[PDB]
Amino acid sequence: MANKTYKIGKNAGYDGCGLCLAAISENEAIKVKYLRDICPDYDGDDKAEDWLRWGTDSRVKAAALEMEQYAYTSVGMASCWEFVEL
Repeated sequence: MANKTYKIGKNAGYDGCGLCLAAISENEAIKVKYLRDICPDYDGDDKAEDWLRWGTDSRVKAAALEMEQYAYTSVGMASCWEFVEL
């Protein structure tokens, strides 16, 4: 597939499936944060194009920056303790 998934960390804050950011470290997501938890104004269906919408929100930019403290932050979605870069 044309996208890059990693095992999410057991303490990263995995919640399930949806648009999220994550700090990628040794090809493990040591941290995760879902768009629906940063942006309570979001109304949609976890679309790959919604990152063109909320990927410039003041709280999204703060959440991605807060992941850069550890490792290489990435934009994408999660599923079943895996996080894929979009």
